[PDB]
Amino acid sequence: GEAPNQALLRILKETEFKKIKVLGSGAFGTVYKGLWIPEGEKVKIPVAIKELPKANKEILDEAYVMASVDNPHVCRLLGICLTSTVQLITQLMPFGCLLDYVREHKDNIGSQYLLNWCVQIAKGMNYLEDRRLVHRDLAARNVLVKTPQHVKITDFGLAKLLGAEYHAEGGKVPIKWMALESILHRIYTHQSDVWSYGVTVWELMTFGSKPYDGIPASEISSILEKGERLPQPPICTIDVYMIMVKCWMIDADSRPKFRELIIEFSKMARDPQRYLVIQGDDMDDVVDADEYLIP
Ligand SMILES: *CCC(=O)Nc1ccc(OC)c(Nc2cc(-c3[nH]c(CCCO)nc3-c3ccc(F)cc3)ccn2)c1
Repeated sequence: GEAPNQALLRILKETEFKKIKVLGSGAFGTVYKGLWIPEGEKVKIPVAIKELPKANKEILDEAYVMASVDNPHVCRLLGICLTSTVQLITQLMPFGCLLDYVREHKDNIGSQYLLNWCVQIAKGMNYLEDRRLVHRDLAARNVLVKTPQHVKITDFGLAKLLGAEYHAEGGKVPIKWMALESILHRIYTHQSDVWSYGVTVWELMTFGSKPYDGIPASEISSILEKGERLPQPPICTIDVYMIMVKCWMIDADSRPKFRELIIEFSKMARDPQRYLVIQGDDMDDVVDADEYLIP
């Protein structure tokens, strides 16, 4: 009913990290790659730096959330830099986001990886529920790939923190990943995130397809109320597709809880091809951020 948030917000000097290349702009703003070298700490840490005015209130809300999480399947904030622009520094995920990764390696992704990814995404999502945190923007584009065997959830710009059912007021929302009760009444729950988890899994099983492609977002409310959902992907058995359909039920409380999605996909992961049918199944002192722990 209280629980003080004793997370540490580290302030990083601009002379500590060396930007190396621009990763790309769009949606938000500039995202860099670089190395972060703490002064006299004999380490070099590959990092990603974000920036884009008084939008600083929005970027600092994301820094508040990113610094308040600690889970192997959720990207944590390493620190911020308060130079002429406000920078967000996090661990570099070298293989990009999962959406672009699954699109580029279509013909070389096995069932074991697809099922392992859903287990890990469900693990990070169940952790966010333990922190009473509603992501509100779960998608394949917001899942980054550290290694092909290790993914993490990112982008907390819309993440809201509950206590002991959030009502939104802002503008741009991703309609095609949102639960029905969020499109109509702007209600967001941990079960609202489960709906987005189902759409996220559907993205992976279709190897990067766009949900409701060619359908205007204004008609999504009409379609889902009539009982229509996303189609069964070709590679998915009815066992896998039944789980997707369960996350899209009207009653918010049937959508499996994230702890149950961990279990179901775990058991499918120990026999992957029974449930997915796929055709043909100075770099010296560099430390990964996951092995750099500060008290
Ligand atoms: C699919 C979009 C994408 O992010 N692609 C991508 C291409 C190349 C990369 O490195 C080789 C990475 N690594 C990475 C990215 C991010 C990051 N991505 C975004 C855009 C959201 C996509 O919808 N925002 C960030 C970011 C950066 C710094 C922060 F403090 C917080 C968030 C982070 C880490 N590694 C990705």
